[PDB]
Amino acid sequence: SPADTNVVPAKDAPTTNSPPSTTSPNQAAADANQQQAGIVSSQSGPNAVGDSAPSSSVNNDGDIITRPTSDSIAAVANATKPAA
Repeated sequence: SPADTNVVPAKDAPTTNSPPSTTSPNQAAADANQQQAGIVSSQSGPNAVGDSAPSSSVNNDGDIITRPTSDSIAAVANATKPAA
């Protein structure tokens, strides 16, 4: 069968289906990945209560961020511009 043996994880595979949530990003991205995989939450018992997945709203440091890092670093750099 074509395109069947060479299945690899796609682009940004931990942080593809991560929804933009600021409440609990690791708790919500694990649930959005749980239903995108097709697994019903009633079929899984305690395996779906406490779990975490990499979200796009969390940096490499443990800090929940709204917009990305390059335009959060740019917020500090655009505010720190004295008149030349």
